[PDB]
Formats: sequence, C-alpha cells, structure tokens
Amino acid sequence: PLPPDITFDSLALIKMHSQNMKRILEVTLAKFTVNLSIVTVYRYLTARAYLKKNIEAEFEILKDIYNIVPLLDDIAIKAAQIEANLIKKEITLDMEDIITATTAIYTNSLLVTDDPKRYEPIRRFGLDTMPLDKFIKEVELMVEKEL
Amino acid sequence: PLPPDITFDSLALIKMHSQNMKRILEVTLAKFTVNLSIVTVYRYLTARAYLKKNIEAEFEILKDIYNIVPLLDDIAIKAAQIEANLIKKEITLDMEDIITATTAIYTNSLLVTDDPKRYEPIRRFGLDTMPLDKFIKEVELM
Repeated sequence: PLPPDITFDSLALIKMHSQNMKRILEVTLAKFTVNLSIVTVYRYLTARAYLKKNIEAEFEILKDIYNIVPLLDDIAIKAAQIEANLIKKEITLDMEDIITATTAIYTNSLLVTDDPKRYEPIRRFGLDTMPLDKFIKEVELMVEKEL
Repeated sequence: PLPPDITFDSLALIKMHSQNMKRILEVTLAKFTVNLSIVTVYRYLTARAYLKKNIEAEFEILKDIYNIVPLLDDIAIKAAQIEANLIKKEITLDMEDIITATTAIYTNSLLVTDDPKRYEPIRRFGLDTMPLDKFIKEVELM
C-alpha cells in the first residue's frame, strides 16, 4: 500500500490536474496528505500562466487544497548541504529538483514523479520516490477494492 | 545616487564577502538596507561550503546580518507570470535568476550583479539593476 504523506513535482502536478485525471485527483486529495513545495507551486503556475490562466485565483485554490510548504530555513540549510556534497561529486541537479527533494525529505513525503531516476542521487539523503504511472494504477486499485 | 534598498544575486554576494572586500562590505552594511532572497542565501551557503562546512551556523550568521525574504506567495505568483512571459519569447533564465529578480521588485531593491544584461528582459516588470563594478566605485567615497 501507499504511505499517507506524498508530494509531486511540477510536471506530475500538472498531469494530476489535467481533465483526464479528475477522478484520480479527487481520490488522492480525499485519501492522502499532499505536501507541495512552494517552488513546485510556482512552476506549476508558470505552466498555467503560459495558457493565460488567472494565477492569483488558481493560487488560492491550490492553497485551499494543499499543504504548501515554504522554503523554510531548515529546508534552505538542508538543501545547501545536499547540493554542496553532490557538487563535490560532480553531480549537478537543477534548483527545482534540489528544493523539491529536500522538501520531500523534510516533510517525510513520498515523491511521486514521472522521472524518478533524475532524483536518484538524492536517495542516499533519505528521499523516496515512486513512478507517477504506478501511483495512478495504485489509486485505481484502491477504488476497485472499496465497498 | 545610490538608493537605500539594495540586493545582490548569489554570485555578487560571494564576492562582497571576499577578504579583499571587507571594507566595501562594512560600509555597505553601514549605509544600505540589504534584502536578500532566501534562494540567494542558500546558493551562497552552497557555494561556500568548501570554506565554511557548518551551513547551519553560517545561516544563522546571515540571518542576523541581512533581511532574508522568504519565497512569499506573492513572489511565487509574480515569478510565474514573469517566467511565462519570458518563455513565450523563448528566453530561459534559471529559477534562481527569476526568483532573485522577482524578490528585488517585491522589496523595491536595486539588484547589484556582475551580469546585468542577463536580467535586462525583466526591467519592463519593474526590476532595477546595476553592475557590481559601478556599485563598488559608487561606494568608494562617503
């Protein structure tokens, strides 16, 4: 089964909100505690701003649904520690990946993403990931089993 | 005519802390209000880990010296609008740059950097920049 605390990166959050995922989204929000990094929220909004959506309004909706986690001092410190040792090993990941993974570790959330291997170098620091497609199938199974 | 509020991107801030800048830094903190994005300080701490391994202690030191601005919701929102506008023009600045510039606008701070051209496409949104070299010269004098 799946753990209670989970999170998504911007790409995954975009899909979770697509019209084809309406049902899966409803179940996920009803059964899980989703902790999103403000960074993930900002990047999601960039995609929404691209198609001229009302950002201010969509932000309130997200805030009214999710536990939006700020870039806390502890996250800033932890992220700097992870990035520095990774960099010391010629491993370079973009800022979004670092903050997203650091926040997942901090909130003890399973990071659902369509590209888990990209985050693989952060596992050693405590990060746990799961393929989005497997996550979706898991939730569907949950629905099938219900009374 | 330097303004009261200023900021730096991580690269510029790293130089401001060079041993050979102690004087310039002392005057700066003495005459200006420096508002740094939380993103800028994490990159700064990351880049100096080879010199100061105690990230936690280093963060506390910074928190006491500067005004550290969080990635507030309004900054998140505005950063999204700006990035979408740049992407439409096929301009791809990295996250740090977008948030640094967005925070500067939010705090009404002059962004001191070594690469102002990079940020130029954002001036239409209220951003104000100045070359680190000029800033250093402008500061050399009471």
